[PDB]
Amino acid sequence: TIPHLAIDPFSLDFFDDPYPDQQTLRDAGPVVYLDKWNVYGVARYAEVHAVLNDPTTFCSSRGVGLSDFKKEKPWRPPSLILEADPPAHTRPRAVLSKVLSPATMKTIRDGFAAAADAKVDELLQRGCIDAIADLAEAYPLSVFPDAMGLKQEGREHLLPYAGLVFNAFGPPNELRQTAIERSAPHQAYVNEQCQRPNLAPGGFGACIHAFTDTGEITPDEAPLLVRSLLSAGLDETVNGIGAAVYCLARFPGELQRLRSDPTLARNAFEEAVRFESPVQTFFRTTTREVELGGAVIGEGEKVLMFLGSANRDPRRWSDPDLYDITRKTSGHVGFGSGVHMCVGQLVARLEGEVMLSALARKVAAIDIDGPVKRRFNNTLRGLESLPVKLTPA
Ligand code: HEM
Ligand SMILES: CSc1ccc(C(=O)O)cc1
Ligand SMILES: [Cl-]
Repeated sequence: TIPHLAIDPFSLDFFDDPYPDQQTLRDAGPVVYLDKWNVYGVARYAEVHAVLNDPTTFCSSRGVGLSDFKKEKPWRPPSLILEADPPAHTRPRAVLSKVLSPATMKTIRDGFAAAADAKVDELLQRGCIDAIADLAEAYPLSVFPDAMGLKQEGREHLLPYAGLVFNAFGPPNELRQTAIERSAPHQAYVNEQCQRPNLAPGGFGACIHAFTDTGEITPDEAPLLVRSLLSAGLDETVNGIGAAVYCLARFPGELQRLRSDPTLARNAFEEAVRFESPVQTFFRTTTREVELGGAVIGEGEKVLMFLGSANRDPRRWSDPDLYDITRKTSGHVGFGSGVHMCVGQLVARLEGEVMLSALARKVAAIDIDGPVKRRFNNTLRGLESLPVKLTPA
């Protein structure tokens, strides 16, 4: 009853253009079996949403990559939040929710927005830029390590460690093995920065440690929780901002609408998260035999959720291949859904909003004027190079 497909969603050919294969995966059935890796897959919005919101059947504590922690050893100690189920997940989730809370956003908004305005004005002096290296990457690196409270020494390990984290969710292909091999220097840097003396008071990392006083986490738990904020948040946000810029260049009508009403900046970024879905795919592991979309899945089976395909399912979205900055985006699964739904979403939205606001107020045109290159990652979708010419307003 379940169709078997030979599509490899972790192949360079798939990364290069996944959308025709995503339709094949959606139209083959609500549940497919991927013979290449011996996993189940769901590519439609309805089943992806259902799996995310059924954590007792589709668990995370056996890993959210291909590897099953009950069968293989994790490449690093399991995350206390991402790779945990309720109730172990609850108190670490609560600490990060408070650390990255609405009230926290008030303390960082002025500095984050000033840095975005200054970056755009700097780039307009140059004219022709790489919107990845010089904008999508440069801006988060100028605000988030400071907000974390990291020291200056060693920040060159931050992007390599993030790329490693997301490649390691993948299958044991060249991308994953190349990343894990000789990764000890990146791991050693990150683990050291998670210790309380190395985090600036008032930063995100020091605030996590401050919660050990409360009984929500123990002091021996706090370093691993800090590690989550050195694992997630960087590459996805970079990829999201780069996709937004790409969309505003490829859809010039939408840049003109954003210029006319800069208060659309926050929804313009949300639509880019849907359109690009920086986190493309995530796994769950079944804890029991379960019926999903009329198909029966055994216990202990890996289930691949295609978040990017779910966000482009024409069963759920009108003109899903169109970038539309006034789209009602509520319900997209680019940040997940349910108990694990991105705890850092307010930080991500703040960075993207203030960058798109700066562009909206200062830029009249964005023209691609050089070869565009893709960045390849087992889990993340995003661009490597995006040469554009910025015309001032
Ligand atoms: C556009 C940017 C981002 C995207 C697309 C994204 C995507 C996601 C998704 C899909 C999940 C759900 C994982 C699951 O259900 O297994 C998640 C969770 C998470 N994200 Fe984000 N994220 C982004 C930004 C951030 C930022 C800025 C931070 C930190 C400041 C962050 C930290 C986390 C953490 C710690 C979790 C685990 C939450 C939990 O398990 O309860 N992410 N993210
Ligand atoms: C959903 S991407 C991601 C989220 C959390 C962590 C972590 O907790 O280290 C790593 C990756
Ligand atoms: Cl590590």
